[PDB]
Amino acid sequence: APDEITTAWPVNVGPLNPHLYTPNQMFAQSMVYEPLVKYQADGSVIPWLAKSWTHSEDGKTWTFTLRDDVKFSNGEPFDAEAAAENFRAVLDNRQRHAWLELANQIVDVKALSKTELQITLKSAYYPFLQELALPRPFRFIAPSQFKNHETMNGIKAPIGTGPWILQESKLNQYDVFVRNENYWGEKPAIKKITFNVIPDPTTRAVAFETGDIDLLYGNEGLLPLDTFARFSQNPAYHTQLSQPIETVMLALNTAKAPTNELAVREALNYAVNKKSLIDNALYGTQQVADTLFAPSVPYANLGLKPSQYDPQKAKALLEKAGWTLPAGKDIREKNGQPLRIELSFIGTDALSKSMAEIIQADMRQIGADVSLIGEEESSIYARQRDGRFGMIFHRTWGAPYDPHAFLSSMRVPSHADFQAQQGLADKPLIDKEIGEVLATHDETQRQALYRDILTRLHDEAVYLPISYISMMVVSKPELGNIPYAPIATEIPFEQIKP
Ligand SMILES: O=C(O)CN(CCN(CC(=O)O)CC(=O)O)CC(=O)O
Ligand SMILES: [Cl-]
Ligand SMILES: [Fe+3]
Repeated sequence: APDEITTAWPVNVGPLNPHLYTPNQMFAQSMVYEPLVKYQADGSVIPWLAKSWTHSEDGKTWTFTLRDDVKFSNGEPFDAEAAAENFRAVLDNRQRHAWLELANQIVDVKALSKTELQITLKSAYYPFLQELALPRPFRFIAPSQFKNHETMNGIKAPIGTGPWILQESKLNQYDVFVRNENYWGEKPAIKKITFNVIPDPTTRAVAFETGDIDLLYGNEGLLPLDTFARFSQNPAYHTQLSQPIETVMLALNTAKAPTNELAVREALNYAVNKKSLIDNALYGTQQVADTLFAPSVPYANLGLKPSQYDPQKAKALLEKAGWTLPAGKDIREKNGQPLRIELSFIGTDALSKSMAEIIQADMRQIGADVSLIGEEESSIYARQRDGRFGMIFHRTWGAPYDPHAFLSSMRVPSHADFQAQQGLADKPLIDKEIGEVLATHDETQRQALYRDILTRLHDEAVYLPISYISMMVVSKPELGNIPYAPIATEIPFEQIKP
């Protein structure tokens, strides 16, 4: 069937509540639900469900002119009232959206007519339109499908305006989507997509090799990277590797001994041979990262000085800080306390485990004892929220989150970045500057504030950047060139054109 594809995903798409998070998969929310404005690779948005808009001089009041031709997939109209009712449902769960400053900025949303939607903002939020374009939460379900006039307590049928409709979901087996035959926009060439739930990366590779699936699309965890490299040479297969999309790093706990010491954090940043880690654990498929954000990220081309692999410098930094080797021992001590750091990761994640083992060995060569704490996902997210880690694997979010929304989230105490940064004397100033950079009209001041925030975070060695990772594709050649979406978390299935 040449206009039907089978793919895989590690989990089900979820119930496709447009306004909630796990277990909803963003790529699947973005398939069914649409924004007012669509994010583009150059960082702009274009008109989408909103054909046009205007703002007050002070930048706090916006009016969107909506399309008049859009139906939800169930036949009900998309109008300003449906849109307004969606904003109300989202903002009734305001606490859950703390990470997204647009959710704390929206003062009012009301339909002025069937086609005029007015949004009022606490201040002049410069990322306003980029945050409306995100997969969640500012997308539109048919208000008939609200439960008890809310979404925060669940939805009925996942009815969107989007080019795909969820046909059916079977927990731990599959999800099936079909083309919306009544879409306001252009119909995708593909009519049906089946997602096989395949949690294990090796099992996903095997499913592709047996012909059970047609397409794999994901980040560096999509399949074993040695297998990907082999598939890239196999003339029966098609593979792709994007330009990098986001950073994988360690977050170092500035509020916990011994990562509370700047000198320890700087040493750890000289300890890791990232090129060898990538060649060894990532089969040479990813790029070395020297900074929290790649220099290509908006506002992040700052000429920050990288900490290159330099075990001699790492040892000298630890020696100068009073961390010295006892007579014939490999682990440094200070005040009789050994230099012992815990590295927390998802213990079933083979790639995390491999990287953690390379980081443990490199750090032992400079006299740091890294204990590996491999735990189930829930325990690792628990550690992240409450700062119960020495070092923890972490990652940035890609476009269009990086850097504004990733920085924004550093102020939220239930997030890894706040907890990692909590020991910094400058943390109150950093959080103040993050607030200011998001609200400032003054473009010169916005750049200076981003420079200050990212320079402090760099100089304080809060992170150990490892890699700028890429999206990867494995496909049956008959599917053709597989496009990438501007938004890192989306998959542009409607652009696939065998
Ligand atoms: O996942 C969440 O609950 C909220 N996100 C906010 C940032 N998310 C966007 C989202 O989930 O909507 C980026 C991401 O999940 O990639 C926190 C996180 O992933 O660390
Ligand atoms: Cl992998
Ligand atoms: Fe998230």
